[PDB]
Amino acid sequence: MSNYASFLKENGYSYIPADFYQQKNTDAAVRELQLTYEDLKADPKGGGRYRAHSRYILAPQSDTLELDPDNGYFQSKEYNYDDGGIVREFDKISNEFLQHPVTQQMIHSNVEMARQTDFVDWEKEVIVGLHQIRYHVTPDAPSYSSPIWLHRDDEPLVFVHLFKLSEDAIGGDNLIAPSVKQIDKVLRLTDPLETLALGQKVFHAVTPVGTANIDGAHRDILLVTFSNR
Amino acid sequence: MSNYASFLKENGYSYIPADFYQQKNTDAAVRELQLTYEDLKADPKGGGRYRAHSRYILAPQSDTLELDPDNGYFQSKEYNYDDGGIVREFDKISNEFLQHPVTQQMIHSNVEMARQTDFVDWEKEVIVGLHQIRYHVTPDAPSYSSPIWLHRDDEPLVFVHLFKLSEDAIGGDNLIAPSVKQIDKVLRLTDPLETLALGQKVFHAVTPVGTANIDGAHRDILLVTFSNR
Amino acid sequence: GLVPRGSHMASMTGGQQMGRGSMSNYASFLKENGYSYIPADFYQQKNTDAAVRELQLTYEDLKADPKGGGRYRAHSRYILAPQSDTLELDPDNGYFQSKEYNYDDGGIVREFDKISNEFLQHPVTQQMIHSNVEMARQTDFVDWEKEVIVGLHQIRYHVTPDAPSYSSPIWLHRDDEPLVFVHLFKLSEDAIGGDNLIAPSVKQIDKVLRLTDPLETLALGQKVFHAVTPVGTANIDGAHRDILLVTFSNR
Amino acid sequence: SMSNYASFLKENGYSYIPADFYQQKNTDAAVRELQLTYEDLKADPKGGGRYRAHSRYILAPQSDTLELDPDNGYFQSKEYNYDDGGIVREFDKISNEFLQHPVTQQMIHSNVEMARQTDFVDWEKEVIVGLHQIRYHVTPDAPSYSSPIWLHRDDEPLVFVHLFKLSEDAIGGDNLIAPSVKQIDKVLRLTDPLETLALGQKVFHAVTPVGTANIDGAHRDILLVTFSNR
Ligand SMILES: CC[C@H](C)[C@H](N)C(=O)O
Ligand SMILES: CC[C@H](C)[C@H](N)C(=O)O
Ligand SMILES: CC[C@H](C)[C@H](N)C(=O)O
Ligand SMILES: CC[C@H](C)[C@H](N)C(=O)O
Ligand SMILES: CC[C@H](C)[C@H](N)C(=O)O
Ligand SMILES: CC[C@H](C)[C@H](N)C(=O)O
Ligand SMILES: CC[C@H](C)[C@H](N)C(=O)O
Ligand SMILES: CC[C@H](C)[C@H](N)C(=O)O
Repeated sequence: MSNYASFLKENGYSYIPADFYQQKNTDAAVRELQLTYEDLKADPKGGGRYRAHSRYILAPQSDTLELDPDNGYFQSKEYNYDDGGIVREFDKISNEFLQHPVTQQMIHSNVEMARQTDFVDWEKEVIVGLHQIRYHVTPDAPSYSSPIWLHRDDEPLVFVHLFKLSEDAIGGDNLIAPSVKQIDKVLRLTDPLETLALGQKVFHAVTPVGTANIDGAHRDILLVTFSNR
Repeated sequence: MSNYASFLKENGYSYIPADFYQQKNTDAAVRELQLTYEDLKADPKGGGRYRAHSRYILAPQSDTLELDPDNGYFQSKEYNYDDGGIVREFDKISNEFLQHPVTQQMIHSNVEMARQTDFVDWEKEVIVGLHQIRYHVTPDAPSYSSPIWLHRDDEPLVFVHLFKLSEDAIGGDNLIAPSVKQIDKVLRLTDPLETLALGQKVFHAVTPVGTANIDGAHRDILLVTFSNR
Repeated sequence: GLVPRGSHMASMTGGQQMGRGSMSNYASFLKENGYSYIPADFYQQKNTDAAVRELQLTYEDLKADPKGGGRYRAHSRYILAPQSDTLELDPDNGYFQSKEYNYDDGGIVREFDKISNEFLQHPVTQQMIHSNVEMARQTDFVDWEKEVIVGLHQIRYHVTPDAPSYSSPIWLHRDDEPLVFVHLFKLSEDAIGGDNLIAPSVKQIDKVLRLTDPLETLALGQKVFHAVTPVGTANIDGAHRDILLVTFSNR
Repeated sequence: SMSNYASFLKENGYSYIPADFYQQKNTDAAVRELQLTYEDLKADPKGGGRYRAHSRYILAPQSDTLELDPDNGYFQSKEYNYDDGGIVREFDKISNEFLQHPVTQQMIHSNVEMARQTDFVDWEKEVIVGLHQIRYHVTPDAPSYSSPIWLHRDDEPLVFVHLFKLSEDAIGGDNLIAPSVKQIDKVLRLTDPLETLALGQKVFHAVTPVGTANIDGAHRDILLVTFSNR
C-alpha cells in the first residue's frame, strides 16, 4: 500500500492493480455493484454520461464517515473548464452501492493511502466524494469526460476505479501529462477494480469512449475524491 | 416603489437609490447604525468578514415580524459552493440595530417590494433574514463574499444595503451575469443606503474588497433576505 | 374469503383473502375494533421491491435512541392545517409522551435525529403517508377541525445474542397519539420476537400477530392496549426489525 | 443577605426568597395598586383559566439600562414546554403602570443582581429579562394550571416566581421542586405578597393546579421574571 502512496506522492499519480482491491472480494460481489450502473440517470450537461454523487465527511480525529445529506456538486471553472463555475444537481448514489462491503472496503483503502499523503489537511474536515459514472455510447453518439480533455480537478486526490468495460468499447484510455503539450503516460483500465490515483501535480484525461456495435457499449467507473472544506 | 419591483421582475435585479430609504432620516440617525459595525465579530469561515445574523418570521396573513430565537444560518451546497452544506453560527444582530427606526423602515419597504413579486409563496411562512456584514480589509488580507465568485443564493430575493464604504477602498463592485462566461452589469454601491435587489434569475457576485490606503478600509452592508420554509 | 379485512387473521397463513382491499374496509374495521391489520398488498400494489429496498437501507444510518433498548431512530413531524392537504414539515424535533401513557420514557422530552429527506420525500413513503391520512380522515380518532400532527418514527430494533431490543414502553400500553400506524420495513430471518399484541385489558390478550414481510401494517387506536414482544436473535452477526410509525394527533 | 439566596440557588438550582427581601421598604398600599392591575388581564389564548401579559427588556452586555422591547411574541421550544411550546404565543403587553411602578422596578433590579452572581446566563451577550404577569383564575367547575401542566424545565435558565395575591379560598398553587419525575424533594406554597421562588434549569419544577371551594371564584396572581440569552 505505502508503495503506491509513495509513487503517488512523487509522480502525482499511481496505477493500482485490481489485486489490491479484489484480493478480498468474489467476482459475484463485484458484479452486483456493476448492475447498479444500469439505473443511473443522465448527467444534465450530457456527454452520454449517467451519474450519481454522494459525499461523506471525515471529522478530524474520526474514522466515522458521515453521509452528507446535501448533494450539489461544484468545481471551479479554473479546473473544470467545461461544466465548472456552476453547481450541478446529480442523483444520490444508491444505498445498495454505498453500503456494499466492496465499496466500503475500497473507500477505507483509499482513505488509508490518502492519509499517507499531504494532499489534504487531515487536521480539518475531509470530504470523501464519490462519483458513480457510466459513460454510455452508441455509434451515433459517443461519451466523454467533464472536462473533455487534459485537466486537473479541484479535488487534490482522485481515485479512478473501473467497474466495467464492454468488449466492443473504444477509448477510455487514461492519459497522464506534465503539460498540455506533452503526454508521459497512456494507460487503459480494462478489468474490474483496476485503479488510477491522481494528484493535482499532473494533468490527466480520459480519451472519449465510443463503440463499433449498434447495440451500444459502456464504461462504468467509480471516482473517490478527497478534499478539504 | 413598483418601478423598482417591476425592473426586478424582468431583469432579475434592481438598483435602488439611497433616497428611497433615507427619505426622511437624518444622516446622524444613519451614522448611529454605521457605528454598530465596529462591534461585529469575525465570520468563523474567515474572508475578512465580520457578521451578525437575525431572522424574523412572517405568518401568512400577518405584518407582525416575529424574531426567531434560533440563529443558525444554512445554505445548501447547491447554491453556496464555498461554505454551504453546513450550519454556521453567527452572533445575533444587536437590538440597537434591529429596532432602530431606519432599519425598521428599510425592512418594511423591502417587505412591500417583495410582496409585489412571486419570488416567494406568501401563502406560507416567510423568513425575513438579516445579515449585518462588514468586509474588513488590511494590506495583508483583503475581504470577499461567501461564495467568492458568481453564484445564486438559496434565498429567492436578497436586498444589498450599503451602510459605509471607506474612501480608500477598492473592489466591492457588484456584478450581474446571465452566465459564468459573460457579465451584463457592473455597478458599485458607494453612498449609504444605496441598495441592490437580487433575484435568483441571474448570477451575482461582489468583487473582492481591498485597499488603496495602507491604513486599511471597510465595506459595511445589510442584507435582507426573503425565503420560504 | 370469509375472514374480514382488518382481521388479524388475514396475517395468518391460509387465512388471507385475495386482491387489494378498499381503504374504507380497513378504516371501518379500525373504527369498530380499535385496530386493523393491513396487508402489504394495500401499500406494495404500486411499488417495486427495489424502491422499497432503498428505504430499507436508510435504517443502517440511524443513531442510537438515547434511552437505549437497542433502538435506533429518527423522528420528523408534519402539520396539517384544518382545510389543507399540504403537509408542512415542523422544524422542531423534540418528542414527548406523558408518563400517563408511556410509563418508561414518558414525562420528559426526547431529542432524536430527524428523518432523512431521502426517506421523507421518497415516493413510497409519501404514498404511505397519504393512504394513512385518508384512512385517518374516515375516523373520529382526531379533531380534523384543528391542526393535526402527522408524526413519523423511523425505528430499528437492533439485536445481538447478548443484548435484545424492546419498545418504549416495554409491555402493553397506549400511546398519547390516538392513531398509530405500524409499517414493517424489514425483519431479519433469524430474529425472534416482534410479535404485536392486541389486548382489551392488561390481564388478557385477544390477538397475537407478527409482521414479517415489508409494508405489512397494523393500525392502532387508543381503544385497545398494544405491545411488541421484545426482539432477540440466535445469530451472532445480529438481526434487526425495521419499522415506520405514522402517528396522528391534535395540538 | 442577597448573596445568600444566590449561593443557595447556584448549588440547589432553586431558592425560596421571603417577601422581606422585596417588601422591606414598600408600603402595602403601593403593592395593592399593582395587585389591582391583575383584574384587567386578558385570557391566555391556550386557556387553562390563565390571564396574562408579557413584556421583555433587553440588557446590553456592559449596561444597566433595561431597554423595553416593542415586540411581544412569546416562544418556548417543545423541548422544554411540552404543552404550548413550538409555537409563538401573542399575549398583551404588561401595562406601563405595572412595568414602571417602583416596586416592580425594585424587584427587577434585585433579581438582576442575584442573576449576575450566577453563571446561569452569558452576561457577555445580550440578556433578555422577560416578565409574565399571570393570573390563575378559578371557579369550582373550571380550575387553572400552568403551561406546561406538570413537572418541567423552562427555556429560560433562571425564572423568578413572585406571588402578588392568593385568595383565601384558593387551593393548590403549591410549587414543587424535583430532581426527577419520579420523586419530589420540595413542596412549598407561596401565600403572602412578594414571597418569591427562584428556579434554575438544574431541577424540575411544577405548580399544582389552582382550584376553589367558593362559587364566586378565587385567584392566584404572580409575576415571573425570566433571564435568558439571545
Ligand atoms: C473528480 C472528477 C469530477 C467529478 C469531474 N471533473 C466532473 O466534474 O465530471
Ligand atoms: C476527471 C476524471 C475522469 C472522470 C476519470 N479519470 C475517468 O477515467 O473517467
Ligand atoms: C444571503 C447571502 C448569504 C449571507 C451569503 N451567500 C453568505 O453566505 O455569506
Ligand atoms: C451574496 C450576496 C453578497 C453578500 C452581497 N451582494 C454583497 O454585496 O456583499
Ligand atoms: C407512538 C409511539 C411512540 C413513538 C413510542 N411510545 C415510543 O416512544 O417509542
Ligand atoms: C409503540 C408502538 C410500537 C413501536 C410498534 N407497534 C412496533 O411494532 O414496534
Ligand atoms: C417562564 C415560564 C413560562 C412563562 C411558562 N412555561 C409558560 O409557557 O407559560
Ligand atoms: C412555569 C413557571 C410557573 C408558571 C410558575 N413557577 C408558577 O408557579 O406559577
